[PDB]
Amino acid sequence: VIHYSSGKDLCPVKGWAPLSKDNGIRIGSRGEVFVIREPFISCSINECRTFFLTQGALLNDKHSNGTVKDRSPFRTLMSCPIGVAPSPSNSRFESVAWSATACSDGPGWLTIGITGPDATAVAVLKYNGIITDTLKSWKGNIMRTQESECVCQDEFCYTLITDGPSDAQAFYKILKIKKGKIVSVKDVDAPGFHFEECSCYPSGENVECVCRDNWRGSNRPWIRFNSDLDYQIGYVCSGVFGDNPRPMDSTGSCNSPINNGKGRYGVKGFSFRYGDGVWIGRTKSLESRSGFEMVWDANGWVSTDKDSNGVQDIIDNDNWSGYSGSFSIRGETTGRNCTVPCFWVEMIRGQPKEKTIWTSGSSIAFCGVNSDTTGWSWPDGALLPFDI
Amino acid sequence: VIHYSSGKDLCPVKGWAPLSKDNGIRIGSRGEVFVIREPFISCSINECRTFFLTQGALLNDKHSNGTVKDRSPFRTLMSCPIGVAPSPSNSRFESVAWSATACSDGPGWLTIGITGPDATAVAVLKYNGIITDTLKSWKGNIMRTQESECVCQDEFCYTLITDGPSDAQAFYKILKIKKGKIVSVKDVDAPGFHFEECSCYPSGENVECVCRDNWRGSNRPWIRFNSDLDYQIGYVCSGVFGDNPRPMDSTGSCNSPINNGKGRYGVKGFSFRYGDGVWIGRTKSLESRSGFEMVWDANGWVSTDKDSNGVQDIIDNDNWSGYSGSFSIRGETTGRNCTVPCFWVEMIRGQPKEKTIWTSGSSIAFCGVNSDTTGWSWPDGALLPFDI
Amino acid sequence: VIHYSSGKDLCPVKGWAPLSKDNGIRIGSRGEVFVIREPFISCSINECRTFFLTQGALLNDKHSNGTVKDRSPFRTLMSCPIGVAPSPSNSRFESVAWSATACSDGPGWLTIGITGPDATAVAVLKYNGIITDTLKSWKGNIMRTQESECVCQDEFCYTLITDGPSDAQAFYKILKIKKGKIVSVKDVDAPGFHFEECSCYPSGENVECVCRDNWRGSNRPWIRFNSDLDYQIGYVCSGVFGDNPRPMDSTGSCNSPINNGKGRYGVKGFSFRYGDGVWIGRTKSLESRSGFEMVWDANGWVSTDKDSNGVQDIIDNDNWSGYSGSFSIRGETTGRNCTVPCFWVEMIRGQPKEKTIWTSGSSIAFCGVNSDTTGWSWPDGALLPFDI
Amino acid sequence: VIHYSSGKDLCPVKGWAPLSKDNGIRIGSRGEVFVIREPFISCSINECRTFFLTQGALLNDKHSNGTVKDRSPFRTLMSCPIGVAPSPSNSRFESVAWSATACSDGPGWLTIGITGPDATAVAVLKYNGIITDTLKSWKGNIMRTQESECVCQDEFCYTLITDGPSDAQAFYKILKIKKGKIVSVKDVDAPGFHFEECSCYPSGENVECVCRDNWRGSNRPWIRFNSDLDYQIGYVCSGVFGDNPRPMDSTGSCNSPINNGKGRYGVKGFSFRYGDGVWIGRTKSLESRSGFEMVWDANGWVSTDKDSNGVQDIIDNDNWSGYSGSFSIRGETTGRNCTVPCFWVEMIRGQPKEKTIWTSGSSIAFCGVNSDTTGWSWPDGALLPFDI
Ligand SMILES: CC(=O)N[C@H]1[C@H]([C@H](O)[C@H](O)CO)OC(C(=O)O)=C[C@@H]1O
Ligand SMILES: CC(=O)N[C@H]1[C@H]([C@H](O)[C@H](O)CO)OC(C(=O)O)=C[C@@H]1O
Ligand SMILES: CC(=O)N[C@H]1[C@H]([C@H](O)[C@H](O)CO)OC(C(=O)O)=C[C@@H]1O
Ligand SMILES: CC(=O)N[C@H]1[C@H]([C@H](O)[C@H](O)CO)OC(C(=O)O)=C[C@@H]1O
Repeated sequence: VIHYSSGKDLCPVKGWAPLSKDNGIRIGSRGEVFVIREPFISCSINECRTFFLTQGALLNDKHSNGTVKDRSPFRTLMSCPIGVAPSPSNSRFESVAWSATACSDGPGWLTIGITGPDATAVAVLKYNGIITDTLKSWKGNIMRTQESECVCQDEFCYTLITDGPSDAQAFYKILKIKKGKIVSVKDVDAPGFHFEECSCYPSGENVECVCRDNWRGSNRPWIRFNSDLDYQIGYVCSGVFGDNPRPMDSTGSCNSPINNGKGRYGVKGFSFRYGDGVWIGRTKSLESRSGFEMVWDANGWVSTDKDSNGVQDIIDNDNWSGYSGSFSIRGETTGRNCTVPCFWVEMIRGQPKEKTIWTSGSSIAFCGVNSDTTGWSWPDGALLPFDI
Repeated sequence: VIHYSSGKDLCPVKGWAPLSKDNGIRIGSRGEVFVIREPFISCSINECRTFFLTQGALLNDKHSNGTVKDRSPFRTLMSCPIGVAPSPSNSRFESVAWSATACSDGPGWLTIGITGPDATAVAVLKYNGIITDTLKSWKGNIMRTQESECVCQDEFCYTLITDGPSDAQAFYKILKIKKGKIVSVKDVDAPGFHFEECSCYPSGENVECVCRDNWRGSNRPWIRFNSDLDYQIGYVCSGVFGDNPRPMDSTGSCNSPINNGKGRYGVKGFSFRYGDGVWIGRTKSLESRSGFEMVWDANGWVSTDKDSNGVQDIIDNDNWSGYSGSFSIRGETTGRNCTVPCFWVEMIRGQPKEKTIWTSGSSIAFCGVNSDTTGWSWPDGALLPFDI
Repeated sequence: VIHYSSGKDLCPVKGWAPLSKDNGIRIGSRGEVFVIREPFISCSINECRTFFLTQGALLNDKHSNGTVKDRSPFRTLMSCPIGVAPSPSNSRFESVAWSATACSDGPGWLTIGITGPDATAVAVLKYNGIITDTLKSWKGNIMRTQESECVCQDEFCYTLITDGPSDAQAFYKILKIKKGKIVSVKDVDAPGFHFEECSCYPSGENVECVCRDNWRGSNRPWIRFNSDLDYQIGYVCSGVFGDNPRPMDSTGSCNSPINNGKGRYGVKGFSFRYGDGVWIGRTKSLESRSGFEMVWDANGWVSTDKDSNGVQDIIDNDNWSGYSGSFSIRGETTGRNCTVPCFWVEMIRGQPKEKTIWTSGSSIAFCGVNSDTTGWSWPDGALLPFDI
Repeated sequence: VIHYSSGKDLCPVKGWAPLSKDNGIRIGSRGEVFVIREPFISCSINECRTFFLTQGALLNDKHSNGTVKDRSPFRTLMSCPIGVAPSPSNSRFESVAWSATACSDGPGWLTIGITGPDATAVAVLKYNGIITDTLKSWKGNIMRTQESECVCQDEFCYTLITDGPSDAQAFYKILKIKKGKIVSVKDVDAPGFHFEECSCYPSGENVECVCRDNWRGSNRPWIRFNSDLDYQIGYVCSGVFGDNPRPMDSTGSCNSPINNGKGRYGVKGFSFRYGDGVWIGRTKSLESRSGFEMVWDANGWVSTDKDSNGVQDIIDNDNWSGYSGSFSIRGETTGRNCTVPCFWVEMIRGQPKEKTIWTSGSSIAFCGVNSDTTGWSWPDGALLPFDI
C-alpha cells in the first residue's frame, strides 16, 4: 500500500541470525527441482522471494549436462518464496535472461533480465511482470548486471550494469528506474576499477554497493551514489580481503586494486559499512570457493589494518560455498526505524570442482539481529555425485 | 475492476523484446509436464496466462504415444501463468476441447472449447468457468476456431470459427459474445478464401485478424470487422510471404491466394498492420516449420513489393518452430495510451518430423517495446528422443 | 457474500454440454496422482470443486494394492478444482472418511465424512474445515451417506444417511444442518425401500433426490422433502430403468422395486424431474458398469412407459463407467433465474473387472444448457494395466 | 482481524472426533514427500497448519539415510495445511531449526526455530516470517523447546525452553513474547523436575502445560503460569501413567517423578485438565511407542487412583505411534464461548525400530466434540521397508 521510503540507517548488527536454508540440491536428489545458479534474495513489504537463473532444466537429468556454463537462450530468471526448493511447482516465472537483478519499491517488483548473444545482449526492464523498458549492450561485450538485488527508494530504483572485458578495463553505468521506466543514467568514470556483480543496499538518501574486481583486485571496489547519481568510489580500506581468490591478509588499500598475483580473478561478495567499521562476508579458502564467514574490522572502512574484531563462522572450509549476496529488509515491513541488513550464501555443487556432469547451487540466508548469535556451518548437504 | 475499452492503436514497435520462454519440453525430460500443442498466450488486467490443448497425458509416458494427432475426447484446454512449465501442478482446467480460443474483457476470462466428433463438433462458451452458451457445427466438418486468443472491447468479445473442408472452400462465422452469451453472429462471404486459426488483435473500434489459407494460399488472408460485424477482407499485399509452406518471395497479391504449388498447405501465423506497413512473423524454412523471424516491409500492407525493411531473428532455421500466435496487452494494464502487440512462438517437437512416439511443443513470447532489441534464437532445447 | 436462496426451478435442459474431463488415471500413468474412487462435484458461488475418497495412496504404487475395497482408516475425503488431476499437490484435505457428502450454502462448504469401524461408524460434520457436529451409527451396520453432493437452501443444508444391511431392509434419516450444526432430523418410514447413495438437487422449497435400491430394485427410489422434512417417496415411474444391473426395459412401477432377478444389486445414479418428464442418466450394459447415456421419457416421471424421447450418448458401451452423480449450479453464480442441473460420471478402472492390483476412477461432467449438443464418448482413456 | 483473547475454559469433551489423517509416509512410497519427524498442529483464526522439522530430504531417497538422528544444519521447520502430505510443493518454509514451536495470537504466526551446535544453540524468534528476536543457550546443553504448539493470549504468546542434560537435572525458562519480541522471561525453580517438550493450552488467564520427564518420571510434570509468569508446578496426580516407557499403573504422585525403573526415559505427551478430572493421551505398549489411547480418570488431576473412567482407542498396539501433541482451537474461530481442545498423534516409522535406513513419521488429529464418538485405529499404514 505504501512506497519504500529513503533516509534510513543500517540497524545495529551484533550477530547474524539464520533466516533460511533451502536444501535445494538435496531435495533434487530425487525431487523435481530446477538446476540453478546465481541465486539471491529480495524482499518487498509482505513477501520475501528467492530469485535465480534457471539452467532451463531439472537436477538428475540428462538436460543438466553442462550446467557449468553461464549464459544460454535457456537461462531464465525465476522467483519463489524463501526456504523452499526452487521447483517447477512453486517457481514463478520472471524473465528470459542469464544475468539479472530485481528489487521492489515496496508494493511492486522490478525485474531486469539481460538475455541475448554475447556480442549484443539486452537488458529487459519488467515491472510487476510487464515489460516497461529495455537497454542494449553499449560496448558489445556481455552487458551484465548485479546478479543480486537492487535498491529502491521513494518510487525510484537503482542498479548497476557492467559491459567490457573480464580481462581488464570494462565500463559501468548507474541506472535510475521508476515503475520500470529508465528515467536517467550516468556513465561511471572509474579508471582502473573492475566493477561487476554488485551487492547493494540503501543507507540514507544514498545507495552503497560493494562489488568485485575480476581484473586485478583481491579486495572489493565500492560505489555510493545520489538520487541524482553523483557518485563516489574506491575500494574497501580494510586488510581483511573479501574477494576470492585472495592473498593472505596484508595491509590493504582504499582506492586501488590489491593484485598480489591472486587479484586476477574473483567471486561475488558483499559488505555493510557501519561508519568507520564494516561487516565483511568472505570465503575461508583463498584459492577455491569453500567455507564462509562474516568478519568485523571496526576500523575497517577507513583503516588499512588487517586486524579484525570478531568472527562468526557460517560454513567450515570443509564444504563448498559460492556467490555471496546482500539484500535488505526495510522498516516499512519491520515496525522498526532502521533497515535490517541480511545476506544469503550460495553453495555451488558440481563442476568445475566436483566429478559431475552438472553444476547448480543451494542457499542459506541470515539477518541482522542486535541480539545473541552462534556460528556453525549450514552447507548444502548433497551427497555427490548423483544418479548422474 | 474496469472493462477493456475500445479505440486504441497498436503502439509504436521498433523491436521485439523477449517476454518469456518456458522450456516446457526440456523440463518434461524428467519432470511432470503435460504433453501439449496448440498453445497461445492471453492477458487480462492482472494476470497473463498461457493456454493449451492438452493431449491428456504427460511427456515421457506410454500415454504420450501418438500425441501427433489433433482431436480426441482426451484433448482438454487448460491455462497457467506465463513462463512456467504447463504441469498438472500449476495447470488450471479450462474446457473439454481439441481446438479453442479464450480471451478476457478485462476482469474476466472467456473460454471457447470445441469438442466432440469430427462429423458434429460443438463449441462450448464458458465465462470465468461457467458454461454460458454453445454452438454446434453447421456444415458438419470439424467446426474449429482460432487456436489463439480472441479480442474483447467494451464488454463485448469477438472470435472466428471455420467449418468446412481443409481441401478447398470452407465456411466462416464472426461471433460477438458478451459475458459468454453469444449476442449475434455473421456468416462471412469470402469466396475463394480459406480462413482458419486466426491471430487477432484490436485496433480502434475495429478488430484486425491475419489467419492462414490451408487451401491454396502461400500468403495470409485477413479480416477486419465492426462492433456490428460489418467486415472487410482480402490478403496481405506484401510479397514477404507468411504462410508455410511458401515459395520464394515473389510479387504478392492483396485479395487472392498465391498458390505457387506450395500454397496448398499452411501453418498458423500472425501479422500486425501499422498503417501502410506491417510486422510479419514467419518461419525460415519454406518446406518445414523451422526457425522464425519477424519481418518489416513498411510498404507491406498496401504494396506487393518483396522488398522488406529489416529482420530480427528469433530462431535460426537449425531448430524447430511451429504455431505462431499474436495476443495483445491493453492500456488498462499498461499505464500507456496504446495497446502493446506481442507474440508467442510454438516450437513443436517429436513427430511427424523427429524419430519419437510423441509430439508436443514448447513456447516463447516477445512484446512490442519501442526501444532497442537484439535477435538470436531461443529454441525449445530438448535433447531428443526421450526415454521414449 | 450472499447465501444460496430457495424457490428455484431446474432450468430448461435440451442437451448436456461437457463441463470438464480430468484424465485423472491417465496422468497417473507416470504422474503423482491419488488413487481414488467415489468422486463427485459440488459448487459454491465462486469455486466448483471435485471431492473424492482417497485410498490414501498414489497410482502405480505398491500401496495401491487392493484399492478395490471401500472403507479403511486410510480412506480420506479431499477436494480440488474441477478438471485437474487429483494430486497431493492440488488436493486439499477435507475429512477422515470412507463415505461422505459435502455441499455449500453459498459462501461456505459443509463436509460430512463418515469414518470408523463397520460395526459403529461416525459421521463428522465439519463446516469450512471446523468440526461442528457428529452423528454415530444407530443401527450398527455401516452408517453411510450420499457419496455425492448435498443441497443447501436459506442457510440450511440437507442430506441423507442410510444404516442397515445391503441384503434387504435398511434405515434412513434426513438431516437438516445449518453452519455444520445438526438442527433436526427425521427417520424416514420407507417399508420396502433400499435407499442409499442419493443424488440430490433443490427444486423450489423442496429437495428432490433420486437414489439406488441395492436390495431388490432395478429402478430408482426417490424422496422429496420440506424445510421441516415432511417427505414423500416412491420410485421413478418410467420404464427406462436406471439402476445397474437392470433387466431389459419393461413396464415400470412408481412405488415398488422392480426386481426381475437383476434388481438384487445396483450402482449410484441420478435423475432430474422436469414436471411429468425426467432426464435419466444410465449405463449401457445391463450386467456391468460400462458406457453411459442421458435418456429423456417426457412422460417419464408419471408414466410407466418404456418409450423414451431421445438419447445423447456419453460413453459408448465399449469403455468403462461407474458412479454417476448430480450436483447443481445455483442462480447466485449464474446471473440467471433458475438452477442449472449438471452431472458427473465416474469411470472406474482396475478391479474387480480389469487384470490389475489396483482400482481407482476418472471423471467427466456436463451441464444443462438449453442450446445445441452432440453426443460421443469421453472415457477415462487409460492404457491398462500399469507398471502394476 | 481480531486478536485471540483470554479467559476461556476448555469446552466439554465427551469424545474425540477425527479431524485429519495425512498418510504422509504412505504417499511417500512413490510420491515427492519430505522426510519428517517432530510434527504438530497449530491453528490461527482462518487456517490450521501442520508444522514439522524436515530432515532436509525426501522419503525413498539416499539422502534419507540416517534420518533417525535429531539435529543437523539441515533440519528445517516448515508448515502446510492440515491433512496434506508435507511435500516440497505445499510445504511453506518457516525457520532453520532441529527443535521449535510456533503459535498464533490470532491473525499472525509466531515461529521459534532453535538451530546451531549442541554446545551453544540459538532460538530464533520470527513473527509472520520476519526475524524479531533471538535467545542463545544459557546452560550450553542443547537449548530446546516444546516441539509442539505454544499459546497466545491478548497480543501475548507463551512457551517453554529447556536447557540442561537429558541425564538428570536441567533448567527451564518461561517466555512471554509479543509480536515476536521477547518481552520478559522467568527461570523456573523446579528442583527434581525434568521438563521438556511441553504440550500446552490456554485455560482462563492461565496457561496449562503437561510435559515429559526424561530423567526419572513415568508420569508427567505440569506447569500453569500467569500473564506475569507466576507459576505453579507438580506432576499429574493420576495413576494412569502417561509417559513411556512407564510401569504398570500403580498409585501415582502429584509432585514427584514416579521412577519404577522405567521412568528413566520418556516420550512427548499431553493431557487436558477438566477440574478434578483430566483427559490423558497415552501409548498402549509400556516399553515401546506403539498404539495410542485417550483415557479419562475423572478424579485424575487430584487423585492418585489408577481407576480410570473410560477409554477410546486411537491406534491398536499392533501399529507404531510416537509423539503426541495438543494444540487448541479458540472461540474466535468457533462461534462458541469456550476453547476446543484437540490433539495430534505422530506415528513414527523406520528406525530405531524397523529395518530401514530412514526414520520419519506420519500423523492424525482429533478434536473435542461433546457429541458421540467411536474408537478404532488410524495408523500410518506404510508397507515397509521401502525401495530403501
Ligand atoms: C554474465 C556472466 O557470464 N556472468 C558470469 C560471471 C562473469 O563471467 C565474470 O564476473 C566476469 O565478467 O562469472 C561467473 C563465474 O563465477 O564463473 C558466473 C556468471 O554467470
Ligand atoms: C481442429 C484441428 O484438427 N485443427 C488442426 C489443424 C487443421 O487440421 C488444419 O488447419 C486444417 O483445417 O492442423 C493442425 C496441424 O498443424 O497439423 C493441427 C490442428 O489441431
Ligand atoms: C460405505 C460403503 O462401503 N459404500 C460402498 C457401497 C455399498 O457397499 C453398497 O451401496 C451397499 O450398501 O458399494 C460400493 C460399490 O459400488 O461396490 C462402493 C461404496 O464404497
Ligand atoms: C533437541 C532434541 O535433540 N530433541 C530430541 C529429544 C531429546 O533428546 C530428549 O527429550 C532429551 O532431552 O528426543 C527425541 C527422541 O524422542 O528420541 C527426539 C528430539 O529431536
